[PDB]
Amino acid sequence: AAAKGPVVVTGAAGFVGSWLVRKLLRAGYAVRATVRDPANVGKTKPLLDLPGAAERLSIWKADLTEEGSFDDAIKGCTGVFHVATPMDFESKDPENEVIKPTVEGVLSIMRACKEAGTVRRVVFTSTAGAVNVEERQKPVYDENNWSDVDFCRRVKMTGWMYFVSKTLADKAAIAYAAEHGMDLISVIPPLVIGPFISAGMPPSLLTALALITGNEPHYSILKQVQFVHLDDLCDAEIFLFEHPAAAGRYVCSSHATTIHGLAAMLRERYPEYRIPERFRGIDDGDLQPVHFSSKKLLDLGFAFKYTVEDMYDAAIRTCREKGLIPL
Ligand SMILES: NC(=O)c1ccc[n+]([C@@H]2O[C@H](COP(=O)([O-])OP(=O)(O)OC[C@H]3O[C@@H](n4cnc5c(N)ncnc54)[C@H](OP(=O)(O)O)[C@@H]3O)[C@@H](O)[C@H]2O)c1
Repeated sequence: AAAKGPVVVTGAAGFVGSWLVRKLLRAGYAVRATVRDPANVGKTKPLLDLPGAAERLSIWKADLTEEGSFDDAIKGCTGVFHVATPMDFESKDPENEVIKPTVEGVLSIMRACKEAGTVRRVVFTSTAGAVNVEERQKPVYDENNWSDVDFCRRVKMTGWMYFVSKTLADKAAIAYAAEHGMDLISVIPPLVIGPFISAGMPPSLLTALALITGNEPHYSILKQVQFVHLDDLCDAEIFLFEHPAAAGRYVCSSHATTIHGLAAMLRERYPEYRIPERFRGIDDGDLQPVHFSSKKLLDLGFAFKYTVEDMYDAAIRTCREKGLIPL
């Protein structure tokens, strides 16, 4: 059996990327994993240790701020999964140090894909922050809703530079694709929870586990939150790449709840962990869930495998093997 056309995974050393490499290898693909520094044995070793990596995984050096650095890796590939994004949201010129670099990085990826000629489809990983960051929160969001970038630059909530970065990059990738007749899929995941291979806690699990720990600054994120299992997300990205009828934006969210609802589930499911009853910065009002509809993805025939219980069972375990207390 011949390896499925070589596909690139950008940011392969990361939380989402590394697991996507695992799943693409398992599905019979030759995977070209790109990282900013393949000489960093620490970050590269987990990838090379993956099942099937010896035969079908290769590591490539590339940087989103370095025009053309992805040309060699993409050349000859049938698909590109763009998961990398700049994550340094603590600068003093976010427009020029985060926003523009994020949009120029995605556009340069698209250019390299066009030049290659061999790429039939690009799968861009967006974020829920490109959908529902507006002044008036709606009860249901789908792939047709777009964050209000003007609103973000006005009130500058926590993480505003990231919402505008991804929202503008998402819009720019689509516009470039349509202008040059390219096949682009944009996948919108909420907070992603699941196993990780890095020795450090993924930033999404710091939020997900903020109730078990005492990570109070993350409480506002859990106020009205949506979840997806990392495995479901990666499987959906492979599904959407292989389905000939797939096109456009897709929401990949399997669970919506509130901080109060999440506290209850962890209370009944983990008596071993002390779950508070009240959370600073969050009143005792009426909180209803905000739903991210994945109808478009499910209509194509995709099905989620994991529940929110599966997610937290997997996160607590991997973390328990290091960065969190067993309490
Ligand atoms: N995890 C979630 O909950 C979540 C939710 C919604 C959307 N997403 C999106 O999923 C994608 C993955 O994020 P993540 O959770 O996996 O964070 P992450 O663990 O930090 O991985 C992201 C990758 O981006 C790479 N990167 C940053 N700047 C780069 C550059 N100039 N050139 C090449 N690579 C660069 C990082 O490599 P280095 O080690 O060299 O910095 C890093 O491996 C992002 O696009 C994110 O917006 C994630």
